[PDB]
Amino acid sequence: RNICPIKGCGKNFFSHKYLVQHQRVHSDDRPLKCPWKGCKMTFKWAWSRTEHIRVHTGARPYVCAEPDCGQTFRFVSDFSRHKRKTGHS
DNA sequence: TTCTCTGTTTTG
DNA sequence: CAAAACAGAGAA
Ligand SMILES: [Zn+2]
Ligand SMILES: [Zn+2]
Ligand SMILES: [Zn+2]
Repeated sequence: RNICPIKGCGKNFFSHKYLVQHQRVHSDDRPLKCPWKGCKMTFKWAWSRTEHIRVHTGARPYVCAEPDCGQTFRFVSDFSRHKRKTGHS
């Protein structure tokens, strides 16, 4: 059940197909590029590029819906943290 | 505190 | 199913 053979990893995964995608963690290729002009950042994961672009645009797309909370967040993990701490949503 | 990562879940 | 997103971890 999908064990990574690489030395000092040995993680096990929910699926074989992820086990293969996971291998990009053990290579130094960074195939994704930031589209913002001049920025040299590169990525391995598409979500990482997505969140990163918000650093350029300044957006805060995560908007707490709890009545009268009004807080907003740039990064998904920070919105998750707020939910977990407050019980909002 | 801001932000990148990544294993898993959700969406289409 | 593949793509998009989430949730939590945690580097800096
Ligand atoms: Zn591995
Ligand atoms: Zn960039
Ligand atoms: Zn809230």
